[PDB]
Amino acid sequence: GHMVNPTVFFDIAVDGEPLGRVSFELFADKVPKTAENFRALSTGEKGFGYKGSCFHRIIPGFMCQGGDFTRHNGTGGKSIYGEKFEDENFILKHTGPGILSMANAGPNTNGSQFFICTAKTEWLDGKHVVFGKVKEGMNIVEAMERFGSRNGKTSKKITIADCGQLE
Ligand SMILES: CC(C)[C@H](NC(=O)OC(C)(C)C)C(=O)N[C@H]1Cc2cccc(c2)OCCCCOC(=O)[C@@H]2CCCN(N2)C1=O
Repeated sequence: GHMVNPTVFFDIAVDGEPLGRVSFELFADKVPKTAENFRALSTGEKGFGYKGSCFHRIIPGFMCQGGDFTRHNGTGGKSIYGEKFEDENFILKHTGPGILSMANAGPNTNGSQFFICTAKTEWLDGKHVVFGKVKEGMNIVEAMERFGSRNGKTSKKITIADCGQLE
């Protein structure tokens, strides 16, 4: 039947203590290649992905950034496509808190790093591929956000203790 946009979850921990679950709708109907990358990295089904990785940069009033599961500091990560991959489209815009979007290092350099907006970030439109949104647990993102700082360093260790697909 109809392709249903996937739902994936992160179970977040703070210095190893459970915080809560954030779930995301992935817009596979608009950005299928970008949605599939994040989906597969969330289930771990290729043998690598987000489980155990950290949020390395959190700026209150802006965004939480994660997905560097290879170097844990924003210099690493990889997609499921054996190389960085193209900006699929910029159809979806950075409209407010909860938007899930790809981090990158230039045109057509998407890997595994992503960010969750905690504010409207419209100046990123046409530069970062929006591919999902928080579905449930925006309150957990708001709780994470409090452990960031102006320069992005986190004051507690924010990890994805578990992750996977709900639907
Ligand atoms: C994904 C890694 C590989 C990549 N590395 C990188 O490009 O490395 C160099 C510079 C080539 C060596 C990176 O992290 N890309 C950054 C670029 C950026 C964009 C917009 C503003 C930026 C930086 O900085 C200003 C504000 C700092 C806080 O906002 C942030 O950190 C942003 C928040 C959105 C996601 N976001 N990070 C990125 O897509």
